Amino acid sequence: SYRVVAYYISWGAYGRSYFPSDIDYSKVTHINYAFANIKDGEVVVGDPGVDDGGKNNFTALRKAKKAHPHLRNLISVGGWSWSSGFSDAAATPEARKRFADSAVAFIRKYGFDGVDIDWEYPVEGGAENMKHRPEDKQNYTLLTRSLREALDTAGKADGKYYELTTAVWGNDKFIANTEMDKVSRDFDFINVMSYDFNGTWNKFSGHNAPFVNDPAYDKPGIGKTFNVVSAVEAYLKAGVPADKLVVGVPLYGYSWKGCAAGERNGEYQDCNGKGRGTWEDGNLDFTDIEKNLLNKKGFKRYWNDTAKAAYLYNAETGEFVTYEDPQALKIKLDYIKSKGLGGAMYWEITADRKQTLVNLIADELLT
Repeated sequence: SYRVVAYYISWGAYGRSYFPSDIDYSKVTHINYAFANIKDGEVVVGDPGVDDGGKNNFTALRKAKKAHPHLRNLISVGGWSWSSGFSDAAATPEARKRFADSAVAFIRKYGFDGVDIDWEYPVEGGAENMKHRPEDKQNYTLLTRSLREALDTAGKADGKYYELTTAVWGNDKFIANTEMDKVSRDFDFINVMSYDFNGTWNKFSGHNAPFVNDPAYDKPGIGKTFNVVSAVEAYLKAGVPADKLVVGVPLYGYSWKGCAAGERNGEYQDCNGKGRGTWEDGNLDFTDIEKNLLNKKGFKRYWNDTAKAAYLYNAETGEFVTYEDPQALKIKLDYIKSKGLGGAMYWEITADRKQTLVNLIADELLT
């Protein structure tokens, strides 16, 4: 009944030394490969050093498909850094056909089973380099339609079914800026990025993925919809069918340093910038939290029983960590089942080497 959609990051094949051969494919239904880029209106190889050459991640994913007939591998196009080409690609029938034909050509040449559209984000939002136009709201629908038609035609030619999915913002601005009731019919499933609700863009601490609204969290401009249940309910109301709605989970955490304790052990407090990270300041792999911080080395675990979220606080350094604890993740997996949702998605599989969260998701949703 349930999907388990794991993002694999191409750059895992650098210093992380986590290759597709390292994935336990028994723990997933789908791998989304992050990412393909857009160049001159076409889907292109994101990183020739690790994708179709060099470390040859694509070869490794095709090997995995042969070893695991259940497995479906999708190419994720865009993401935070590489979304700047979508607005142009979507804007005219000619641009949409050029884009869609390039997506089909890509999955045929590299052995993928479909396309995940990670457009961050239509109309407004995204990276400093991001490009938008008001017409994105309707053009997201039209680009999706062009892709679905091209993939239908190619699948009939190829004797295969090709999937078409999307990653959608946890922020309900995305719903205001799209037609989820019109476009849902062309996506096999919709990966809700029900995380990144709080982070070091705020000078104060908070939870990356609180389950429900905590009214005790009353910092400027951060309202009552920045939580998993609000995001799920918003997409259902917008016309995403429950069975297509896949709930995103983070396998990373965010950290701040120099957070005041207040009377909440550092929670919702003013801080002094990013805390320690794994591969960059302020961003921790679950592996690192689990090995080095979780009730370890002056970091103490606390549980917010309103938000249903765990955090770590080091009173000596004022470092605050938001991360996905098994206690929170079990609540989310029960919620998926209760609401008849499409399963779970996670960013990203390299960040949990002991498969603590990976195994809980697989145990609860697969059988």
